[PDB]
Amino acid sequence: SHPLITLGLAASAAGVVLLLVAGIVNALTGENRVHVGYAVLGGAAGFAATALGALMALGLRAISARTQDAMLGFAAGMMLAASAFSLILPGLDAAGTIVGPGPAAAAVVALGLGLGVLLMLGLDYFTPHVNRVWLFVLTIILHNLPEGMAIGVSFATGDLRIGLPLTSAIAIQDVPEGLAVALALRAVGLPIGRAVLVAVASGLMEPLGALVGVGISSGFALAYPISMGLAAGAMIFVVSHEVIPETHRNGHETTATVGLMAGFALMMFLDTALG
Amino acid sequence: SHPLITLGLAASAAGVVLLLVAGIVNALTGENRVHVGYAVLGGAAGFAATALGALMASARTQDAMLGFAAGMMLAASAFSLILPGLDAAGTIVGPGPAAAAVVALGLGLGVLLMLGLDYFTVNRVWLFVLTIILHNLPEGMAIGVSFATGDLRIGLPLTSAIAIQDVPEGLAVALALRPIGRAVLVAVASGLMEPLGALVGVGISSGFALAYPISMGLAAGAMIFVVSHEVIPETHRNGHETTATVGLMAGFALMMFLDTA
Repeated sequence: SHPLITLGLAASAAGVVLLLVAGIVNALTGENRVHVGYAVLGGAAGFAATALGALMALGLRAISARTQDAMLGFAAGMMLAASAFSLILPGLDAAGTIVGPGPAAAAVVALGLGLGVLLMLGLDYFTPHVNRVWLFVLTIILHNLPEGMAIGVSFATGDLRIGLPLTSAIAIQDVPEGLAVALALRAVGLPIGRAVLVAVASGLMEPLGALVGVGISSGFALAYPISMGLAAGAMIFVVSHEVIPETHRNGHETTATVGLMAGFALMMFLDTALG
Repeated sequence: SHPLITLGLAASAAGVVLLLVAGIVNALTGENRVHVGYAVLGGAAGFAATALGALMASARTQDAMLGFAAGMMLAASAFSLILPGLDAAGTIVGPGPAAAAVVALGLGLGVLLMLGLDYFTVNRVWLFVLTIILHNLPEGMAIGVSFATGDLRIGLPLTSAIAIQDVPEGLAVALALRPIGRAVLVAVASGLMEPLGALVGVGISSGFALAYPISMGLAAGAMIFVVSHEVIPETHRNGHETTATVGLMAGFALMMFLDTA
């Protein structure tokens, strides 16, 4: 019948629901702590940067494949580095305060990572790939939800040192993403204003994702490092499965790799400068 | 030709933009002490109510719920938004006609925003879908404004009224979007403008001391317009108003009873 991916999806969605309900219940039993505010601001920055990129498509009505390969390589490189330096490693530091240090902390983050990958892997396998247009639009609007989620997760401590570099890196990555989303939507056949409209709307999952992110991470002390892994795993999958294969659209692999390494090193700079 | 509605809409949208930017700037640069946790809890509740409605996919039982919500919404507009807005403005400029002016500005802007948003609701489906989803934005904003101070005594009554409103609206939005699958999906997505709107509602109400009573009037004026121009007259499309008339009476009376606990 079905692969174990279906069981992974079910257990990951159940885990997300359990984490999110634990968040709500705790938020219904605790008071006077800011940590929603920066997650909201960071998600709003994500929306605004995604809109800025999309609006550039109105004039730059198409770009060379070399530019696409460069742009999405840069986007991929930023988000792989951000998953490592701003999610996984601070998750291991956080889980090191509770059950670790040492591999007890790694088990908590690996539980996160597996849930994040199995969620996104399951969601992809339940796309059939009644039109490409509607399936692709649905895919696009949801695409930024793990980016919001990473924002809200990283800010769930209120810590500028963790959330600001990731949010800056996502915000910077959102401009290529929103532009490339808008131009892809045009190429599918939507009028450019309708394509740019949907691309702007895709940024609304970045605030909404940041609400989900601050939720799932708040219910209990280990829900934070679990959610750090979950956001990292969801991002890592989405980068490896959505973004990176679109960086080879006409074989400009050198251009794509220069973008990747530039984005990776830029994210390392952002964390070194803002952390 | 284009009446003063065009001016009033544009000036009120500029007011929303101004208020929101002031709230952002205060958040980024002030010792901001605004409450937003309850607002996103209330906005998520509004989404969930709108989703449940869409998953419900004669009209007289819906007219009963629409009348009941409308009653709850009018009472919450008066007792939860306008009067604590007047008390808030009475902490700064008033009491008396000075405090009344600050809330009346809010009420005007709120009314004018909705009066303009209604203006445009062939493939005109795109404009219908746009207006459909955005209709939940002011509902979100009112929730956010009601929770901006963290008073459960204010945020719970209004958010309940809007959540009860959201159940018939979810069904109505799905049904008015007409298989049902992508229509109910878009109805579920429409509910997501209430969490988003609740962030906007907290934002506009936060830049400066008077931004709270202005936004309380703005929330109240928008929701009163929604009731007076949409939710109530939607009944007379079906049968007669009577069942919603009893809904209006009962919902209004219940709300002020719960306020008198």
